[PDB]
Amino acid sequence: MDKNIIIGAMTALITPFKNGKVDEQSYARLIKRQIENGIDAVVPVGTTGESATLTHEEHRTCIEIAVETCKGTKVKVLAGAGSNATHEAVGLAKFAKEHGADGILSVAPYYNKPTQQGLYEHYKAIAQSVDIPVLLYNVPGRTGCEISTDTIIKLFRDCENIYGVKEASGNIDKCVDLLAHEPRMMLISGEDAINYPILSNGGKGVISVTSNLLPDMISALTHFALDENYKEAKKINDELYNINKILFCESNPIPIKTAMYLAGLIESLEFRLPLCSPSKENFAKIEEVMKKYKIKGF
Amino acid sequence: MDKNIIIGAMTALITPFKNGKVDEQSYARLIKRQIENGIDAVVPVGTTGESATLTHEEHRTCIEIAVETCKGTKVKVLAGAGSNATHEAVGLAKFAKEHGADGILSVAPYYNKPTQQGLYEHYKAIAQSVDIPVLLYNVPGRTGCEISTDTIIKLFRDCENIYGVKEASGNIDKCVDLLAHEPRMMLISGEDAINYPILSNGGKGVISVTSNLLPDMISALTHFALDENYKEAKKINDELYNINKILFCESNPIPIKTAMYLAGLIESLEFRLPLCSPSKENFAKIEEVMKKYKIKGF
Amino acid sequence: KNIIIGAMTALITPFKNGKVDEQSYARLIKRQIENGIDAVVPVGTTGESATLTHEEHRTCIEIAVETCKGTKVKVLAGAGSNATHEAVGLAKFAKEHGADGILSVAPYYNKPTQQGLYEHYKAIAQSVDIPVLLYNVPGRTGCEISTDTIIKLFRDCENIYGVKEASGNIDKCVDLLAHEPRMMLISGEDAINYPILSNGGKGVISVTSNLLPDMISALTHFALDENYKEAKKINDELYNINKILFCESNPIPIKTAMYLAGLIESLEFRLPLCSPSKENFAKIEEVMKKYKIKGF
Amino acid sequence: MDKNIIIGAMTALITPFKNGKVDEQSYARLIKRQIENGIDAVVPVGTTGESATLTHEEHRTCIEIAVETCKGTKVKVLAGAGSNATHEAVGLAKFAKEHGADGILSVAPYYNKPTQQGLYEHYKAIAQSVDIPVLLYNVPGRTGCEISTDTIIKLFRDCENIYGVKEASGNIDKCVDLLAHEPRMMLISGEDAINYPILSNGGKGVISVTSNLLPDMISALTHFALDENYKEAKKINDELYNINKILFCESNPIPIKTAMYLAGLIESLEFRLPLCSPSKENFAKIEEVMKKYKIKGF
Ligand SMILES: [Mg+2]
Repeated sequence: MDKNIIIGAMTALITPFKNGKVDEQSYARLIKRQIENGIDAVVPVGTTGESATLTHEEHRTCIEIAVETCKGTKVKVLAGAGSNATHEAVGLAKFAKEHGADGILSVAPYYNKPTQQGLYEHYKAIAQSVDIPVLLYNVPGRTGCEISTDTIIKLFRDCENIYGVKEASGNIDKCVDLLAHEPRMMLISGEDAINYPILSNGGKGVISVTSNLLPDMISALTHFALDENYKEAKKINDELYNINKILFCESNPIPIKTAMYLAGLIESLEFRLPLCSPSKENFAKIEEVMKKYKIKGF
Repeated sequence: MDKNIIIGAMTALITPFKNGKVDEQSYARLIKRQIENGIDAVVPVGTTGESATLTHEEHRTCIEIAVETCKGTKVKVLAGAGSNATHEAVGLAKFAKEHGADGILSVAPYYNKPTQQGLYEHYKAIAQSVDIPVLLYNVPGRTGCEISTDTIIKLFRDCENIYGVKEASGNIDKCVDLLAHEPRMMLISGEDAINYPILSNGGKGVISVTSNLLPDMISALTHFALDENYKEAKKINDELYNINKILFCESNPIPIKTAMYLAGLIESLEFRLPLCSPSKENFAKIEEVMKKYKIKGF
Repeated sequence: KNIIIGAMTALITPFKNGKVDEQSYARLIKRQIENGIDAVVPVGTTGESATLTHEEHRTCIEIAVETCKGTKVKVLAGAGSNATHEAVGLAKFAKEHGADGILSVAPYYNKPTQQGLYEHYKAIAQSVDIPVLLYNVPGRTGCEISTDTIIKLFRDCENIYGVKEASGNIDKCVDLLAHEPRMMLISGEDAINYPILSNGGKGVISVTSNLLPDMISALTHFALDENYKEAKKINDELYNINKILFCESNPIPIKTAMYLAGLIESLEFRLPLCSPSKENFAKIEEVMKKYKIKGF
Repeated sequence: MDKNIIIGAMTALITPFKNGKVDEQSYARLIKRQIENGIDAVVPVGTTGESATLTHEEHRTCIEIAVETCKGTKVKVLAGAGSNATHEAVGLAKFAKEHGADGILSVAPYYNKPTQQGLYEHYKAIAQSVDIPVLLYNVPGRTGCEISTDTIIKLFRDCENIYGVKEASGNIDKCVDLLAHEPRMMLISGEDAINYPILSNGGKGVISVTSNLLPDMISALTHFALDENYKEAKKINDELYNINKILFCESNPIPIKTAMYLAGLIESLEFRLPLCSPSKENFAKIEEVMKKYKIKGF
């Protein structure tokens, strides 16, 4: 077999805005900070990057910046490129490739609730359209559908490029199911609070929200775990629980961008509708939780 | 207060394909069939019409065909125009108006899970962009979010054009809450099996899947209920239960397009990925359930 | 069949110094009878069946039977268990104490399969000679009696005559009555009493009626007589109180309301139930002030 | 704080019937088989032991047999003693102590849905009634209520006897929460498929269904994990996934008793209503899954 893979400590990059546009210099600065704090790959325009409200041109711009910023380093770019329309997801995958992405993260179709057969055909079309690695992304709370274990495994076996899945499903039983039946895949944590449990069961990385704020801590947790230093990895996972939970007190990326702004890491607490600022109470909750953590500057 | 409204028996039109393109002649012929069977409005490019996978040029085509076909008739066009990006939902509402729609149906943002404040701001922007009726559309099983009762009522009260909500949420308690607190709105059933309970509680129409296949029966049900002939409305609702439920044995519009094909009302059983044909077992179930109903031809 | 339908009340069970307040219980039942109620349910969920002893179960059923004697009002006794042998025994017990019928909750905790639920209820129904109403409340039991199982039991067992549904699932109510219109669908969810009745439901077993018996009976009887406009008007007026009565697990809010209304002297439960939070206490307090609460 | 504890590999004992009565000779023989296969504690009359349908005399009989069978060995008896009525749960706790149990497993109140405050007072009264260890048992899918992390932690800290919780909630996030905020407690897996993830996060034992059939494999999994031999523990957990899942194809203990019968370990496949035999379909599925496993006799 021997598929090409992108694994390790990875970050679902927030997308900073200034005056309604992507702040490209801030975006670059944030990526450099991830690289300097032990991150192995970055994910431009994932859910956390507000992919839904960026234009396709902004999609390109963000991917190009990530690629340029990672040159001269080992850090890879796993570009968000996914859609609930298969023709669009295919086109997005090819564009990501054309724009220098090392691999793609492709979310399960949201809203239109395809069957498992439909999911198989969707991802097969996507994988056949490019020659770079493809990571599936299961997040049923947002999409309204679940890629089943059987479908994930069938895709992994049938399509050379498809090498694993980012799970954001709060279902450790499924994580056991996946790796028990197909130990060759890369299971990637899409849920910060349970990064350590997923890694300790043989998961091989994380695509993290929390790492935007605490890249050094997420990187350490991940690399301790990858080395079977489980006591060390669990210690950081336990320490991170409070922040990992508060970062979801309202829908991601509302709390993470709020945190980045509070920390002085971005200049404006600005979103695109229908996302908006958190409630005053949640703003204050996030602020208090942060005080317990050492937040790396630039 | 005296809002412009679009109510009564309405159909979420399927979109027929032929060789990967919208079958334009067939779409017109299906709409004419709805008109001739007592339907009060049609909804081009809703969920049932595969809005997700149609291009923006195709949305335009479908809306224009609906508008042309209903011209010279009492039938209104409530065009699907909705997005999880507020800038895009505004654009699409303006476009729908420009192509002659009488009103728009605007789905709650899917996938990105805005907060109630976000939803308020989203819909306020959409309502402010046009001068035609706007019906909200709540379908949490597909979007991952819920427009709360309070948000819906605030939108109804604050925004001239917003006149009610299509509820597809299996939640009769919420239907009670909505009409007990704001009896002036138009609550529309987006769930065929429970059309009668929604209407008998003061709901004022349906946006129906089943009516694609059985337009005369849905329109009769609806009109009886609006005339307070609950006995006759319930009789048809009970008779329709079997078909109403089998049309969701797989994600809509997979079963309804299967039925339309079986009835000889569309030429090709064809979807756009990630949607695809049903399993052999479900196909057979749909075929058998159909036998109990009289299906109108052209 | 032989049936018990109409407006019915899931009686709360008042405590004083950790004992069933037998005086109070009789008095509260009298108050239900005098406010248009068609039947009472001693020792249902609302009655804290879980924490009463078998002797107290007997006592409440006896007091209900006695208070309704000579009156039009029937007693549909709570008599259910997650052990079939015990549910059979409680059914016989209820009939012995002169109940007109029993309300029998789906087994909680042990999650029997549909085949198991059928055998459970078949065993009970074949054991006594009085009406049996199934009672489906998946949020509390961890299982659901499916439409197919409910219909099969109704068709197969002469004395099983319907189901109390507490499942927030109007689709299922349509399913049940479309496929088997002869059964008695009974609302176990006050906020949606009107939608269940308007689809051909034939009664309610109500929590709210403890506090507002006249309004719940009025609503029910208007709907049974097809005055939907008046039934809906009352269902709408009741929504706020109907919702606040579940702000914490029933019967915590209804006992709180009965206490605040001066209808019971003490706000006493049996553990593990206990008084509501301060925030919820106050909410209940304020919601009640929009309603006329009848005294004795 | 030096709490007394009962941890390690533990079995929720099935209760065999013969001619409608507890088969006492079979029960003793089944317990001896557990002891001889590396089990550290047995749980008579838990959920798996059909506590709901046993009479109180039968509870006494099962506890007495477990107690007697464990004499002369290190194996402990953690007796099921719980109820949804606090007065009865107190009574059962005392009765378990009197019949020689080393500790009690006490299920959250089912059916009546107590609030967090009610749960606190429930378990506080239970803990004050005896001087032996008390393990909480959270199983929301069966009880309709959840003991929150805050409540479990408050009980652990406030009540000398309460030493931990058996979690059967499919919620590894909550397992993280519990041990991150209160590392001194004994988190026990009540969900076989996820035994390894719970143990690798610092859980200290399992109360197992699967161990009825495969006590040596569950014992080895547990002891490898407790020694931080995570590779070896995970390997068994993976191997066991298929049997762990099929043992819940119908409500436990229906599949486990079916497996014991198929294995020749009990003489009849007998339940007390409302429990009953599995479908013929599921009977066959269980039989097929077992073929892959080595099963020890007596
Ligand atoms: Mg016109």
